[PDB]
Amino acid sequence: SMNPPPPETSNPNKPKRQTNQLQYLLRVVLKTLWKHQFAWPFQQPVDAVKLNLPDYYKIIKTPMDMGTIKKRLENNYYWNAQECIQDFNTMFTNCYIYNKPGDDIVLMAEALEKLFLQKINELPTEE
Ligand SMILES: Oc1ccc(-c2nc(-c3ccc(F)cc3)c(-c3ccncc3)[nH]2)cc1
Repeated sequence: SMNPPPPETSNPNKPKRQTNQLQYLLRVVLKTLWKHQFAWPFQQPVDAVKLNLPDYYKIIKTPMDMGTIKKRLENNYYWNAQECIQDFNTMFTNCYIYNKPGDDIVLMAEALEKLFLQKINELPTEE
């Protein structure tokens, strides 16, 4: 059926702060993942209509994607790094839930998650 609206990316009513971890998440983690050879399916919300997947949003009730995460970081939407990391993890998990293990799209997600985890391991300590 129809796509839902994309996740909220800006909220004037919620506090804002810049931290070294959040900057790293934007300038390193997001940047690197975005440029990855397998990033394309994950750079925008799943368009279930265009991809002909009418059951996608019947199955996935917490959608997330890197386009959304980019905007969230840009808009200082997150208060802490964990909130952003959760969004990434949600993105991967959604793919794994919706698709079969071994599907090309799943292997692509797994490769991106591997890179993600490497970058998260080098998350600077909160100064
Ligand atoms: O949580 C999820 C679930 C599914 C997908 C997804 N599947 C697909 C997809 C899977 C199989 C297929 F035949 C054609 C297209 C894509 C996709 C592929 C190429 N270009 C743009 C999008 N993305 C992405 C994230």
